[PDB]
Amino acid sequence: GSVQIVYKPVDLSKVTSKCGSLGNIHHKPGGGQVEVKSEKLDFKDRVQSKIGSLDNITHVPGGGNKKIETHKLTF
Amino acid sequence: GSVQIVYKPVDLSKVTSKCGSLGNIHHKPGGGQVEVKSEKLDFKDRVQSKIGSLDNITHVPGGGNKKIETHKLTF
Amino acid sequence: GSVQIVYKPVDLSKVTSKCGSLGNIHHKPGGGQVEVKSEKLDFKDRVQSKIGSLDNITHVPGGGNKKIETHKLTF
Amino acid sequence: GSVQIVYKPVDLSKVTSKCGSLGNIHHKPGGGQVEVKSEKLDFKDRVQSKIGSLDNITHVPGGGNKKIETHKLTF
Amino acid sequence: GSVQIVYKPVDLSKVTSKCGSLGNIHHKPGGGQVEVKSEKLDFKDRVQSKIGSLDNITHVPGGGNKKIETHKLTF
Amino acid sequence: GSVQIVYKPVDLSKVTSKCGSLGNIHHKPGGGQVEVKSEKLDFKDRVQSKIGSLDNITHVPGGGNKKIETHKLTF
Repeated sequence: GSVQIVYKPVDLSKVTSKCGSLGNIHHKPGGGQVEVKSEKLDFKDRVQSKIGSLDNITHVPGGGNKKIETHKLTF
Repeated sequence: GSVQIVYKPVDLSKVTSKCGSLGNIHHKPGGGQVEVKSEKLDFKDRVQSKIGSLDNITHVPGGGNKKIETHKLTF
Repeated sequence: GSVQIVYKPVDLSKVTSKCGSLGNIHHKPGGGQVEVKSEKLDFKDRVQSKIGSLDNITHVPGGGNKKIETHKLTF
Repeated sequence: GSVQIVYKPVDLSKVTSKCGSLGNIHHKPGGGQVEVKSEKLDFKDRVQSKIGSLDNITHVPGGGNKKIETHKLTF
Repeated sequence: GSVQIVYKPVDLSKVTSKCGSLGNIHHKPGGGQVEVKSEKLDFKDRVQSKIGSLDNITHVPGGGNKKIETHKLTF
Repeated sequence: GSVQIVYKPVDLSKVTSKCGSLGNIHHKPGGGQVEVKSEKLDFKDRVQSKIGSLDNITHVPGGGNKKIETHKLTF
């Protein structure tokens, strides 16, 4: 007689990452008065300083997608 | 006789990551007054300093997706 | 006799990354008054200073997409 | 009258860390026979593998020293 | 009359770190026969492999020394 | 009257780091026979591989020294 094989796998899937700041509404963001007075100060090592900022920061080392498939037909 | 194999797996899946700040409403965010007076301070060491900031921060080392499939037909 | 093999795998899948700041609304962002007075200060190591900023920042070392497929037929 | 202050603190201290592998004797370390046969293994995930090694490993995130002194004479 | 001050503090101290592999003796380190037969194996993620090594490894993120002093005379 | 101040602080201290591989003896290090037979292997991501090594390795992100002093005489 005979052998018939019909290998028709289908992928319609979605793999999605949405990482960070998305679709947010910032409406009339204002600010208070900020005042800094400094004297005789001394520093021996690294300084980071942030004064009176209005900001939005987003950092994304992640959010990566990996997709693997194998399709083997062996007679 | 005969052999007939029909092989039709269908993938309709969604794999989704939504990581960070999504769809928030920030309405009229303001600030009260911030005042800082400093003298004779001495620092022997690292300094990070934040004064009177209004901010949003999002950090995402995660939120990754991994999808794996195998489709083996051996006769 | 006979053998008939039909091999017709279909991939219509989507692999997508959306990393950073997307589709946000910033409406009438303002600022309060910021004033900084400094004297007799001293430097022994790196200083980063940020004063009175209005900004958005996005940094994305991630968000990469990797897709692998194998399609083996062996009689 | 008169005031005489003599201020002579003497520090002879030792602060010592000895961290890891120190002063060991390894004499004629050999090995028995190691043989590994593998087939059809499949890995979906990270692999670390170690076969038939003879080794010494030392890892030291610690072993640090901190010494602080203050010598105040206020009249 | 008079005031006499003689501020003569002395530091002869030792602050020492000895981190890692120190003063060890390895005498005639040999090895056994190592044999690896691998076939049809498959890997989908990062692989680290070490076969038949004779080695000594030392890793030291630590072993640091920090020394601080202050010497204040105030009349 | 009179005031006499003598201010003669002495530091002869030692701050020392000895980090890594120091003063070890390796006498007649040899090796056994190492044999690897590999066939039909498949890898989809980064591979680090070390086979049959005789070596010594040292890595030192640490071992730093930090020394601070302050010497204040205020009348």
